[PDB]
Amino acid sequence: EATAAELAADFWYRLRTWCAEWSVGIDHAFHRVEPKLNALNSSSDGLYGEAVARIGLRLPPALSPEEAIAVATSLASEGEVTATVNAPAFQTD
Amino acid sequence: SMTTADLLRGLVSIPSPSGAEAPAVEWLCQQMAALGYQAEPDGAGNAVGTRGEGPREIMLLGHIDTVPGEVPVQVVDGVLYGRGAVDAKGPLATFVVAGARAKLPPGVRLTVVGAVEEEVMSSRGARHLIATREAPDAVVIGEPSGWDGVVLGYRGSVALEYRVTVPMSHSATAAELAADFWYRLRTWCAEWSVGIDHAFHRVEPKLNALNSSSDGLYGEAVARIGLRLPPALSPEEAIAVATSLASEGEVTATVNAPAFQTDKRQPIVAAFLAAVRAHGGTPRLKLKTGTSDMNLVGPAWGCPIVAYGPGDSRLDHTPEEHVPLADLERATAILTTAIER
Amino acid sequence: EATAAELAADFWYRLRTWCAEWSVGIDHAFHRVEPKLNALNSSSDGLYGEAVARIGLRLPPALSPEEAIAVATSLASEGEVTATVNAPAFQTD
Amino acid sequence: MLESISPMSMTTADLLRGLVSIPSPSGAEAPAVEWLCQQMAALGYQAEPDGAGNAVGTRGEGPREIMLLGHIDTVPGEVPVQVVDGVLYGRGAVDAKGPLATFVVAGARAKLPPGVRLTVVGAVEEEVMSSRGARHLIATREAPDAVVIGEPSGWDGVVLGYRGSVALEYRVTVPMSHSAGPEATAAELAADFWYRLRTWCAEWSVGIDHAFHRVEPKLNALNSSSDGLYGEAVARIGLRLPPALSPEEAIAVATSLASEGEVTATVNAPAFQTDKRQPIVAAFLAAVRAHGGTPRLKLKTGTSDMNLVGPAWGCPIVAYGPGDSRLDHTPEEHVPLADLERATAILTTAIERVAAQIHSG
Amino acid sequence: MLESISPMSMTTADLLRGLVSIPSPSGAEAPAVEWLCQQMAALGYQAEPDGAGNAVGTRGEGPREIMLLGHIDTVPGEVPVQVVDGVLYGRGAVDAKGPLATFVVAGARAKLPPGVRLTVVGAVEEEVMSSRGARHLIATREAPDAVVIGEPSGWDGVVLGYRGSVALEYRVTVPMSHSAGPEATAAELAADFWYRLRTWCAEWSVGIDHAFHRVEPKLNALNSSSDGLYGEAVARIGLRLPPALSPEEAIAVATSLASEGEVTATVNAPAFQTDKRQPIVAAFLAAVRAHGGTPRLKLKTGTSDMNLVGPAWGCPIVAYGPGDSRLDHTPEEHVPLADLERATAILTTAIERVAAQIHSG
Amino acid sequence: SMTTADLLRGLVSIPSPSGAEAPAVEWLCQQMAALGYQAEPDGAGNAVGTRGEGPREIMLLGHIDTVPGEVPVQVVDGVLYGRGAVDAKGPLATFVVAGARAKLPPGVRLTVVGAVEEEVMSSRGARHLIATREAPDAVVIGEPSGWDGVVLGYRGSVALEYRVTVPMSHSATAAELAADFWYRLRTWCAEWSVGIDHAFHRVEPKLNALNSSSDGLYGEAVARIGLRLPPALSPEEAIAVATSLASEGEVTATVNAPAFQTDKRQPIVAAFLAAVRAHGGTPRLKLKTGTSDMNLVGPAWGCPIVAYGPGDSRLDHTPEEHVPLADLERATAILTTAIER
Amino acid sequence: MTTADLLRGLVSIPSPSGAEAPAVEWLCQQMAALGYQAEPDGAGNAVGTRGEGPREIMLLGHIDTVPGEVPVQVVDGVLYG
Ligand SMILES: [Cl-]
Ligand SMILES: [Cl-]
Repeated sequence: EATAAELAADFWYRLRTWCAEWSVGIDHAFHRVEPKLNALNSSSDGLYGEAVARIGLRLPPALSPEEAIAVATSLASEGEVTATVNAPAFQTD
Repeated sequence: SMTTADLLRGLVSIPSPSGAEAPAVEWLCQQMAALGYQAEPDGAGNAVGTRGEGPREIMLLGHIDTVPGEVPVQVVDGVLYGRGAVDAKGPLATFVVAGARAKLPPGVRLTVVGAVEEEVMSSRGARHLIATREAPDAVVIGEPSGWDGVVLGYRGSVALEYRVTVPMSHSATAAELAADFWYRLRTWCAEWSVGIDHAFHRVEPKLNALNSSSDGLYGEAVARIGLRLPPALSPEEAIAVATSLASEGEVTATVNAPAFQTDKRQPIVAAFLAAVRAHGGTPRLKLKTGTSDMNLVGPAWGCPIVAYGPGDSRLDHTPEEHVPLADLERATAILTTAIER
Repeated sequence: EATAAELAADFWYRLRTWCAEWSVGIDHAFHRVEPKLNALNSSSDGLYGEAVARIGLRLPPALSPEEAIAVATSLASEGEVTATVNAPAFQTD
Repeated sequence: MLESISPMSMTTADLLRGLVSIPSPSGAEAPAVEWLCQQMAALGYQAEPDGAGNAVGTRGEGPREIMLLGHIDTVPGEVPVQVVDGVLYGRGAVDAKGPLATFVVAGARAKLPPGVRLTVVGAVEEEVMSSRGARHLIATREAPDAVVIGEPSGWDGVVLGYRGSVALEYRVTVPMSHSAGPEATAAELAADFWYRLRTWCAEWSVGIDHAFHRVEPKLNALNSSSDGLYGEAVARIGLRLPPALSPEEAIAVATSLASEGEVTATVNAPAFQTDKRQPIVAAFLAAVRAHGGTPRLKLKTGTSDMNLVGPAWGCPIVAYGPGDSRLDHTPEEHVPLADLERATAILTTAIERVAAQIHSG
Repeated sequence: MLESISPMSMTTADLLRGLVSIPSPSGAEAPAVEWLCQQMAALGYQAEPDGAGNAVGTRGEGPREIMLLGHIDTVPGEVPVQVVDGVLYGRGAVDAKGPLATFVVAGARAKLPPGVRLTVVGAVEEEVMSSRGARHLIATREAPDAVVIGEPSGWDGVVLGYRGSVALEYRVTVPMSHSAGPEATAAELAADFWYRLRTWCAEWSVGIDHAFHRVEPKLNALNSSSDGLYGEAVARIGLRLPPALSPEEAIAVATSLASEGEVTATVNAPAFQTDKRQPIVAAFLAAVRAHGGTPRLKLKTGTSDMNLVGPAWGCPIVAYGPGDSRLDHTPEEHVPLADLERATAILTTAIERVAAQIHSG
Repeated sequence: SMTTADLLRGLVSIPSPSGAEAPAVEWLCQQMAALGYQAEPDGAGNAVGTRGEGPREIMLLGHIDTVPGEVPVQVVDGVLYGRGAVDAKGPLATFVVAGARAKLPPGVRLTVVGAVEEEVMSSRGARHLIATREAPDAVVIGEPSGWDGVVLGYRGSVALEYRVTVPMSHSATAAELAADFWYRLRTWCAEWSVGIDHAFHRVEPKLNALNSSSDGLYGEAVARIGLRLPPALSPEEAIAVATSLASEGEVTATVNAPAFQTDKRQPIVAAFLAAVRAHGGTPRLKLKTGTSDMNLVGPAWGCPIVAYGPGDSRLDHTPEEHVPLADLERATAILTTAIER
Repeated sequence: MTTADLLRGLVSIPSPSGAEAPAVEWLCQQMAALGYQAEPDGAGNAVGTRGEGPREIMLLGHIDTVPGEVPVQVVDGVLYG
């Protein structure tokens, strides 16, 4: 974790692992939380290295769009997390 | 006569990132010409000035190029800031001054080289010396050992490039594949190097850049990886491993050099130790994490070789790279005592 | 002290020579090591000259990709050799 | 206008230091020209810029003329002007303000016989441009009776002329295929032409220690491309020719060396040479020896005004000037102070020696 | 091997249709060569590929030989082979399978006198490559006594040779400035060289309706760049020369037209021409008129095998073949069926006429 | 003999976006050669085939290029889909068939042109005709007028490019400046054209692309704008206006052509009206929103000129561009009746 | 369906390395008519399968070619492409 790219990758690895641990024992894919690394980019200007990861989450009703962010946030010990809540899960009774 | 400190800021004030060394080289040669060296740039653009007369040659091989980034050149209470203050204009300036200060026997000529492109993978500055020059009797590499430090070696270097393509339709993203390749490579190296004391003996991969892009119909991703090798793991071996973890993508590899180390009980080592010790220092022999042109000219020439210079190597490539001005004066005098013996 | 195109042509000669020396007497190409200079391009911007050679190395069983690459890397004097492995030779009894 | 000074007073080192101080890359020689014209006027010349802005200063009188043809322009950039350990650093110190300074001083020192003029020229636009200076002289002046070109020959060297130059282009087109055998691709074919031609040049000039009497090739550019059906390749090669190898000869070898490709050729410079036995050469050989030197007859490789006024006027011609030509266009271009004054003494005698030949008639 | 057929039976249109059907861009002529060798064997030739894979078919017997030198390769691409309104469309119909087909048929129809051989060659790699075909013939065969080159001259045209070619490069370097007057920039200078040279060529060849007796220039490339200190420009120009204007003449004009720039020059092709009074020309002029045509003496502009075997063998040589050469390398390359058979009849007589000259000796 | 419909799908099946017309042109010429035209491409790559004999010439000027986008070539119940089905391979195919079908007097030659680059701003296909050909006695432009429509004119065209730079530090973004320029331009045109009935008489700006980028130390933004001009507003006038709204940025302008219109009572119009009317149609005279090569060859040549062809112009450049196959047969016969008269 | 016919259609769709989708599409369309379950995989590989069971026989070829197009035509028994 000496470069910006290494930290973003590490956030992704740890996020992917967390989701999988949570989703264990679950029958169907639509009941699991699935992370998707859409993009991963990095840069440098000689003084600072920067990196940014684009990670999508598909959420079942068992995990809220608020509990998801907080979990993601706590994983960012060095990085920073911003999130776009497109929609929470809906489930007809 | 000019001190190493007045020489250093002048050189540090002239930006010379890899590829753009010409004005720095140009200026350095006239500083060498004014000081009495027969000095011009060579065929590759290296700054070259040579002393003395005869068939026996000591070479002070430093490098004039730096990594990018603007570090404001200033003095703050005897501390000089600037890109290259430590890596490696400090040692290079020390070479220019101590190289002229010392007195030589007849038949013994001294040569100062401010090589180009040491910081990048080409190392073509040093490679031009290997191609166009006779092997000297001894070499001093211009890297920051500390005024009371003697560097006997550096790790090898191999640059790796992973590229993967995925269609922009349906079924792992380019980013995911590239990241997992890094995960595999990072894990292999960590499991290999587990519990090893110092960086010199570990194999350490470096993810310098990972960038995914959308071609249009394809998803693309590239990963720029630097790999630092211990003596036990050759460039050849490390590439074979890297190749075996490619899976869906391809790995492109470029060898810099294997690891290199100077044997601890060499006469050239004793000369520097004495120069350190007799000048009231407590020398610590060091082996460094990064690489050097030592790793090329070493196996090429085979003459007695060490790395010495003012500066703390931990400040290499940092936004506020700096060296105490006091360290410059001592390093110049110590190198001189070392040179004589 | 001479040109980039000359230095690149110097590399090709070395490699071509080495492969040819290795392959003497061998009747079948499959058991030969043969290089192919797919491209050789030089340029000049007024500041620096540059030359790039693109070469395909065909490998017999008796010569591993690792060894060939090691050889190619050692042949380059001042240039920079970059290598990518497809696969080693493969045959069925 | 400055007061008349002694031609003996001002040394060449003194004049060169002032001259090397003023920036004068090609096209921007005006301040340098003005300054030098003033200096020459002070030394007994009648000095004034001509039509093309060339610095021109004349001495003597009569229907015979010795022209000393130098150039005042340089490549751009400033070599930090400094004098250290008897060596003068500066842009144009060797190419070619050193030889020009020597021209000015030696020309004012030289004893002239009656009926002999002496014209010293600091031409413009020779270095980066198409020599507007010399071409203007040809178009506006009568051919002088003798010409000394201001180029570095070394103080103990005399240049009799220049090697011929030939630009070669080898081109080849071959159908694409999967093969990896020899000569499978156009690039391989272009590369091998280089090798076999490079080999021939070495064969031709074996054991010749006189480099200017050798044919030396150069691969300036090699390129290749493909359209998926055919592959093409082009090798651009320069050939520097000794006097005993004419272009059409060398062009015939290259043509014969190519089978699958076609070679085209441009002759950049026909070879040119003043013969060793000629009076002007006798004068300079005598002049060098008269001042304690072992003279070397040589040829220039690079082009100069000698390539123009030579074929134009056809008069006897040599190139002379202090300095090491290998230092031409270099970041630390320099010349030893001793060589300047030594070359000045030699040229002084040589001008007298040539004027003596001319006056005897 | 097919059964022997009548040389009169197979028409040139028939043979050409089959020949134009088979793809044969340079380098890939093998299936075309094999096919044609079979066809020629059926027509009374002894036909077989030579060392370079050239299609070669021979007739007659004796120490004298008339070679009909055509090429079987083409530029790549398929012109949709179709016959509409008495016009045959196809790749190589004009360049140069039409002339090659005419060679095969007329050669088998021609009455030969004793002591005369007749060799018909479908050479390879002429179109896109460096003519491995013809160069192989030169290296392996004796110079024949007469050569007819298979290139389109038109049925009522006869080609005596080709125009000379000169590649010019004008280069100029000027210091940067703020001015906007005339000739302020290198590009303007390069452009104006083009105008003044283009003007001269028009001046030289005023009123000349024989285009191949004119000097016609071409600006193939013009480029410019700058480093902030100097601007540079280069104009690359091709000059196609009439017989009365040698390269060195034209090169002297261009050189004289340039002042601030320098012109270099490559002679791509020396001009070449069989004289109008020569026996082989007399034969073809007679042959055309004998079959109701008004023959035109002309020169080829583009290069061909005539550029090689001509200077090599030095024997009397013409180029003849049906088809409009302006259609060479065109997406709808075509030739009228009438012209094919008309040219076949004419060449039949011409071969007889040349053989008659040769036999008379 | 081949119908226009069998000709159309073959042409539509061969993609020919602007710049890539060669295979389409190549194929079209052999279709013209098979049909009996003396046909080859010209110096600019236009597909050219000419009929008849003599010094009098009618030109059927269509274009073979299309806008990009893959429209699946298929027939769905007598409806042909495909890029160029309407704009403008339909009219071009109609030209090829009706152009051969008609019978001409002696001294009258007919010429069919499938020009390149009509869709883009260069219009160099038509420009090559203006440069290398004598003016014909009449011209029919190959654009979709509808089988019972006669287009007398098109709007002019000027392309505009706005570029603005802003430092990536402190003080409006490049995007904001570019957007406000568009706002100004859009408002000026809307206030000018207020309450005007038809598109032909309005001035309408078109924001085809706006893209902001970060150089590194500068913020950058570019706006690609097409501008469609009525007769009342010349390209010259419209550029002066565009220039006056630039403010902090610069506007780069490229003129295609001014607006053009054929006078309603022309004999060439009557010929087509009759051809429409006599073939049981109710003709509506149209003036179109877009532009055409008519706008170039019109003012250049000055001969009687109209635009005619099958297809609804509203489907131009659409993802499912299509034309009823029934429309093709009528348009061919109508053009023929028109051609004769 | 004949092999020469399928190939005649197959060689009419340009598929240089990296631009294979059109040919891949068309081929998947054709294999279904022959009994395969056809579908481009996650990489774009045209994949046709038929039957089922523990075992599998893979016919592994490639759809991509080198660039440079040979005008497609059949002459004297030979197919060019
Ligand atoms: Cl350890
Ligand atoms: Cl209205």
